[PDB]
Amino acid sequence: ASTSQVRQNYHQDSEAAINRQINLELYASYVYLSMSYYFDRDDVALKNFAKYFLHQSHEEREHAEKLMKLQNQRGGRIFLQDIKKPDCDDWESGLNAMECALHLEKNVNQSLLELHKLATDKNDPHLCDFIETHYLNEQVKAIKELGDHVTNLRKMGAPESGLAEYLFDKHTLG
Amino acid sequence: ASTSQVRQNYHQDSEAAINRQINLELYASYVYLSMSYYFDRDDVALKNFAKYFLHQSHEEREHAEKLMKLQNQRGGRIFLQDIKKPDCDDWESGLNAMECALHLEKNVNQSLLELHKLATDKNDPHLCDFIETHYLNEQVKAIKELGDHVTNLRKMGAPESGLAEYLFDKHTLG
Amino acid sequence: ASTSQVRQNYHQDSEAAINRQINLELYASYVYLSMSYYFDRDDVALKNFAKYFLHQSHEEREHAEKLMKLQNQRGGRIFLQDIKKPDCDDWESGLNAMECALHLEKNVNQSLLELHKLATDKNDPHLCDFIETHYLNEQVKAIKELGDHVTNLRKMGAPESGLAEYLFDKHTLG
Amino acid sequence: ASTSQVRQNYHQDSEAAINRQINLELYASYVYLSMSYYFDRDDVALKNFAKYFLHQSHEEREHAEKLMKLQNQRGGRIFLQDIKKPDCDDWESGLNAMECALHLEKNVNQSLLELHKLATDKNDPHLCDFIETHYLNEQVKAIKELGDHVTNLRKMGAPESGLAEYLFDKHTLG
Amino acid sequence: ASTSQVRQNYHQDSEAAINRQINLELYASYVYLSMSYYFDRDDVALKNFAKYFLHQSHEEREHAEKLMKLQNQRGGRIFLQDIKKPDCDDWESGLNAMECALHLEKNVNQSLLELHKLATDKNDPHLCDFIETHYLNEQVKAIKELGDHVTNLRKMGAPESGLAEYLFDKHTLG
Amino acid sequence: ASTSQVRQNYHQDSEAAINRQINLELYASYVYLSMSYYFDRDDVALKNFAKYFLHQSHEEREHAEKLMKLQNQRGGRIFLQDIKKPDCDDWESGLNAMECALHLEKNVNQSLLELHKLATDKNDPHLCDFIETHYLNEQVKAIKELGDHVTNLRKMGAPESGLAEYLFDKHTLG
Ligand SMILES: [Cl-]
Ligand SMILES: [Cl-]
Ligand SMILES: [Cl-]
Ligand SMILES: [Cl-]
Ligand SMILES: [Cl-]
Ligand SMILES: [Cl-]
Ligand SMILES: [Cl-]
Ligand SMILES: [Cl-]
Ligand SMILES: [Cl-]
Ligand SMILES: [Cl-]
Ligand SMILES: [Cl-]
Ligand SMILES: [Cl-]
Ligand SMILES: [Cl-]
Ligand SMILES: [Cl-]
Ligand SMILES: [Cl-]
Ligand SMILES: [Cl-]
Ligand SMILES: [Cl-]
Ligand SMILES: [Cl-]
Ligand SMILES: [Cl-]
Ligand SMILES: [Cl-]
Ligand SMILES: [Cl-]
Ligand SMILES: [Cl-]
Ligand SMILES: [Cl-]
Ligand SMILES: [Cl-]
Ligand SMILES: [Cl-]
Ligand SMILES: [Cl-]
Ligand SMILES: [Mg+2]
Ligand SMILES: [Mg+2]
Ligand SMILES: [Mg+2]
Ligand SMILES: [Mg+2]
Ligand SMILES: [Mg+2]
Ligand SMILES: [Mg+2]
Ligand SMILES: [Mg+2]
Ligand SMILES: [Mg+2]
Ligand SMILES: [Mg+2]
Ligand SMILES: [Mg+2]
Ligand SMILES: [Mg+2]
Ligand SMILES: [Mg+2]
Ligand SMILES: [Mg+2]
Ligand SMILES: [Mg+2]
Ligand SMILES: [Mg+2]
Ligand SMILES: [Mg+2]
Ligand SMILES: [Mg+2]
Ligand SMILES: [Mg+2]
Ligand SMILES: [Mg+2]
Ligand SMILES: [Mg+2]
Ligand SMILES: [Mg+2]
Ligand SMILES: [Mg+2]
Ligand SMILES: [Mg+2]
Ligand SMILES: [Mg+2]
Ligand SMILES: [Mg+2]
Ligand SMILES: [Mg+2]
Ligand SMILES: [Mg+2]
Ligand SMILES: [Mg+2]
Ligand SMILES: [Mg+2]
Ligand SMILES: [Mg+2]
Ligand SMILES: [Mg+2]
Ligand SMILES: [Mg+2]
Repeated sequence: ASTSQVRQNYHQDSEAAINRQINLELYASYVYLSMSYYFDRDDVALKNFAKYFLHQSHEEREHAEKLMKLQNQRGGRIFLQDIKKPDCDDWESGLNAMECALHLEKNVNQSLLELHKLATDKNDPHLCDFIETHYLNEQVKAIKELGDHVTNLRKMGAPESGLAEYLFDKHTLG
Repeated sequence: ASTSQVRQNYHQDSEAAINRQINLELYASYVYLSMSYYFDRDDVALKNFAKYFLHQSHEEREHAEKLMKLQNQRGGRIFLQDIKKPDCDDWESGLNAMECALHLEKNVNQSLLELHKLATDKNDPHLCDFIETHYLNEQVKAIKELGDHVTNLRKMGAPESGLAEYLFDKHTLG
Repeated sequence: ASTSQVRQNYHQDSEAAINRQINLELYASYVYLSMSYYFDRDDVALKNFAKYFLHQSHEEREHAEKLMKLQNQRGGRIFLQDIKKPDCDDWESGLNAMECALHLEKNVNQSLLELHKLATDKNDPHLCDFIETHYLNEQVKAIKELGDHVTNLRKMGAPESGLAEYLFDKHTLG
Repeated sequence: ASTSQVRQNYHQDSEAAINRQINLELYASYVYLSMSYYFDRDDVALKNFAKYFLHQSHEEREHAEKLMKLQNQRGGRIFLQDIKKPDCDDWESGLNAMECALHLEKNVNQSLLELHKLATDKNDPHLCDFIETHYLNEQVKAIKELGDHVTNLRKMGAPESGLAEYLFDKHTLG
Repeated sequence: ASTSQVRQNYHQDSEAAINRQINLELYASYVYLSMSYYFDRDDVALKNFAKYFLHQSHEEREHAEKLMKLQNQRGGRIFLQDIKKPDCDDWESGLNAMECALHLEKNVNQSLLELHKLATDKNDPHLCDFIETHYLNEQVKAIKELGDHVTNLRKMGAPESGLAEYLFDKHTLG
Repeated sequence: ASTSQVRQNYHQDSEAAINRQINLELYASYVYLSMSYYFDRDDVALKNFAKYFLHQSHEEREHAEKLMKLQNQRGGRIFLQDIKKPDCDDWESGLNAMECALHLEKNVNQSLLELHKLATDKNDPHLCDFIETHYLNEQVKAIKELGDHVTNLRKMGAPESGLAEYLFDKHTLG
């Protein structure tokens, strides 16, 4: 019930929005962890899909940690919620997982754009800069990469061609 | 509704128990992540407590990943649940966090001992060996380290002595 | 008709079971040798299938040698039998050979699990540890690898697609 | 009269059995120290027998230290007893010392097997794993090495041939 | 029931004779494996006899593999038979094992000389050259080495002198 | 019942006194081993006290070995007795252990001074030189070091200040 000695120009609504973004980044980490181990199943067996999604999982945990750092740097207080189990699930094919990841990354981007419009509305240029520097271009690049992956799997003949997914695994994700 | 081609001597109850252990390891990862960022607050400011618990968080994620690998190696199917928010919370002091971590690691050890007694009861020597090789001695060492930490903080005069926690941070956790 | 000076807690039934396992490992070495040279035929011509199975042959001979060492370390006496010619034979395709190897490795694993249950029943913890340390996880990994191989050959369109087997040879077994 | 904060699944009988094993390892260290200096006498003068047994003495002290570490890791309390003087004594010849060492190592192994059966009976898989990992195979190898040494000294013509013991000293123990 | 596209000047009788030689080389590999582990027994304990025969075992497996390669290079088809258990057995002494190996290598040489006389009779100069280049001088050197070993063990006083076998182990086979 | 060929100017009383000193050095080794593992307890947890006393334990074993060497060099015969369990025990605090070690090292020094006065009385200048060269200054330095340690722990506020013992552990014994 006392103010942080560091807190300055950091609105309560921005603090709460950062806590929601921390949960979403941890959720995205968990989705990619689930997708990774789907491709490690003996009846799927696409090792470079598995490595690609595990690396994406580890990168989302780093995104979450940087937002936790941000909350403390500005004198807000971290508030954690349960990390929901992955809600795309029933992964089906390399193409379907890539399509789920594209939808996930577009939903994360929309959250970040809402967060930026809140920080704009509260005239918080430090938070705006943080989001722009560390999150917005990384999301645009992630979305473009996943779109490229979905396109090549479609053009190659996935998901009906198991040869398509096999060769994509070796040539793009190797 | 068809059996994995790799599955052999892997009981349904063992499969389900491994899924419960995966959740518990992810929960422990989340507890240590929360504890880490408590010590990064500007009104706590113990950077080596923060680094120690972040490293412990990263090690629990690795424990979880190895159990997910184990589930696929044996032809079981991973089933994920929500990762609950940390339930010790209200961290208070370096001593209180160390005491919460000791209780967490003893609860994880009791889960692993129950898992080993199930694998014994189902005559699954591969699973017994996996638990013994990768988990049981790591838990005994973690518990002994946390006990040692709690003892030194108590003897030094924590939690009343902020000088105790400061000097422990520099000398033990540096 | 006199006891070994080293023998201690080594039951006659365990001694005989180790001799049976030595034969089985030499049999598995011979199966993989036969499979290797099938892929070196001019009308098959898949050089990385041939190298993969030759390496597996050499690893089974090492498994057999380590059990012969074990028999002498415990003061048992090696008893050798004929090494039967390979009984899957008529190798047909890369997929069929991989399926034969998966069945072989599951039969070896079942032998090892029976051996472990005998050593358990005779309270021989050294033999139990030997089997767990040197054999059980190597069998789980071999079975998982062969399952993954069978899955990718099926998904790629083998055995009807000779292009599938050719490209698997280059990308997975290269 | 209060429980260790680390203690979990560690039976009082296991604690006491570990204390007895600590004494036995220190006793074995003392036997090999005595045997070492017998071979350094001017009327024995077999320098590589002396070095071999001194190294064995140093290895038994390390075994004892690791059990003392184990007792503290599990939250038991070390209880020390007198280390008895060596009870084979009157060393006589290189062959007789090797035969005394073989009997010592078989008695230590029987102690360890009793300790493992107690840990099994109390469902202590961590202690079972500790004994299997650090002690049982080291005892099997020690016993096999000593048997081999006794055999070669016998076949060479010891203890009547002082030339046998001299040449064994140079070629096997050099 | 169709001819290999590579087959040229390769008589059916030569093909069958190569298959018989493959079995004999695998048999010789198995004899030397059995002899190796006899010298690893605790009541024999001649480690350099054991290493010498294990290396000879590994060299006979290589001989067998090269004949399997030869069969495919010429467009013949490998036909495998059971590998008989060793038929000298009851190894007795280093001298007796060396005498068994000398007899084995003379029987292998007589097989190879019969194979060369068949290839001569069918005017197959490639097969004649293969046998001469890769097998005949290696057999003459093996036989001469084993004769030299038998001579030195006899002259030293084996098998009655266990000191002879011990010192041969160190000086010739070290 | 025959004299050593090397023995010269080595009185029976000196021989017996060296045997008593060997026991005392082994006793001192055992005291420091016990003290070491007291500081490794989870409810003590002073790792550099534990390392300091373990090193002191290892140095006393070396002292004992050098006296065993001395006994053989002079043609005396080693006579071993039981190594008594540590008789200070109930270690209490870093200060109390340091005070016990100071008393132990003063008792060892008094034994060595008695041994030197016996060697003087028997006109054994080699034994006098041995004691002076290898033992007397090492004892004076050990006693001075332990006194310095006791003084600093007292001045720092031990044993009531657990912070004193903690910081001494880091700064003096690190
Ligand atoms: Cl304000
Ligand atoms: Cl909030
Ligand atoms: Cl929640
Ligand atoms: Cl860019
Ligand atoms: Cl079943
Ligand atoms: Cl489940
Ligand atoms: Cl859930
Ligand atoms: Cl450890
Ligand atoms: Cl300080
Ligand atoms: Cl018996
Ligand atoms: Cl048998
Ligand atoms: Cl047979
Ligand atoms: Cl693994
Ligand atoms: Cl209890
Ligand atoms: Cl006790
Ligand atoms: Cl006692
Ligand atoms: Cl071994
Ligand atoms: Cl030499
Ligand atoms: Cl023709
Ligand atoms: Cl044939
Ligand atoms: Cl046959
Ligand atoms: Cl030549
Ligand atoms: Cl005299
Ligand atoms: Cl005496
Ligand atoms: Cl006594
Ligand atoms: Cl000095
Ligand atoms: Mg949300
Ligand atoms: Mg990414
Ligand atoms: Mg992200
Ligand atoms: Mg839900
Ligand atoms: Mg930028
Ligand atoms: Mg749970
Ligand atoms: Mg940890
Ligand atoms: Mg864990
Ligand atoms: Mg809740
Ligand atoms: Mg077990
Ligand atoms: Mg281990
Ligand atoms: Mg069989
Ligand atoms: Mg293999
Ligand atoms: Mg095998
Ligand atoms: Mg048959
Ligand atoms: Mg292992
Ligand atoms: Mg005892
Ligand atoms: Mg040893
Ligand atoms: Mg020992
Ligand atoms: Mg007595
Ligand atoms: Mg081991
Ligand atoms: Mg034949
Ligand atoms: Mg050869
Ligand atoms: Mg040959
Ligand atoms: Mg037969
Ligand atoms: Mg030539
Ligand atoms: Mg005394
Ligand atoms: Mg000292
Ligand atoms: Mg001393
Ligand atoms: Mg007493
Ligand atoms: Mg003087
Ligand atoms: Mg001096």
